[PDB]
Amino acid sequence: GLDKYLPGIEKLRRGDGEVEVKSLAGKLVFFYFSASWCPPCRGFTPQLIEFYDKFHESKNFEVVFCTWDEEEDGFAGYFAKMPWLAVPFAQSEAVQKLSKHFNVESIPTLIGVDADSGDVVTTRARATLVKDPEGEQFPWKDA
Repeated sequence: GLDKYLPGIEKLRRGDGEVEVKSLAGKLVFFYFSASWCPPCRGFTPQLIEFYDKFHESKNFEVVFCTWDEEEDGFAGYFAKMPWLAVPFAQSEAVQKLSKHFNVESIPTLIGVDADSGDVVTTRARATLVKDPEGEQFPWKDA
């Protein structure tokens, strides 16, 4: 399932270390495309952090930060402010290929996929989360 979006990446960053991609078995995985240079990312990121802290365990999901920053030296500080996972800066080419696959043209963007099947669940979670902070309509499935 995730093999198609993150081919050959067995580990993702978490805090100061790494977690195995296999540890996402069974979860809904959101790819969060954002960057330190993105103005609207400033006000959206804290709304996603509040939703994640409330529901990542009870609604069984994970968030994987996919950076659009191009300065390697700002990655650590920007990701350190997030509580979830990240594709490492060195694997930025995988992030750019994923951005094209999902037709991401602006950021912030939040795409949810089922880890086991790889099926796309929602492509509009940035828009739907701000109108549903309590996740009453989660996982905001695409038609």
